[PDB]
Amino acid sequence: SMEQVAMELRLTELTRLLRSVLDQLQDKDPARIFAQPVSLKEVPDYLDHIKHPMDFATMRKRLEAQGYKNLHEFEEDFDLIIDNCMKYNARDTVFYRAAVRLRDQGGVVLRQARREVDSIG
Repeated sequence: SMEQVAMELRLTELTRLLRSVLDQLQDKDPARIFAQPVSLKEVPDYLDHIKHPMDFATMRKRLEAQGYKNLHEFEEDFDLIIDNCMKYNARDTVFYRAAVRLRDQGGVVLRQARREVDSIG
């Protein structure tokens, strides 16, 4: 149908906007601490601590399969990156500190993205 196409164009445009959002969030992680999944070869107990791992490469695969229906689902994944880190790692660690700075800096980007998603519809 023509509606299904219209729908698919909106999703495609949401994916376009979310791709730009993802690039902006990932620039706030210049150390690349959150770039890839925590290695289960290197942290073999990880899944005993963290039940839903997440990282920027994993978000990117979901994004490119247009697997985010709305900004809320995208934010959920970004929040997992931060929140998982802040639980697994202690406060005095470069990892925890990196998460705090990504959260703080990402806030600005996410604030505008929400306005843009509501605005463009």
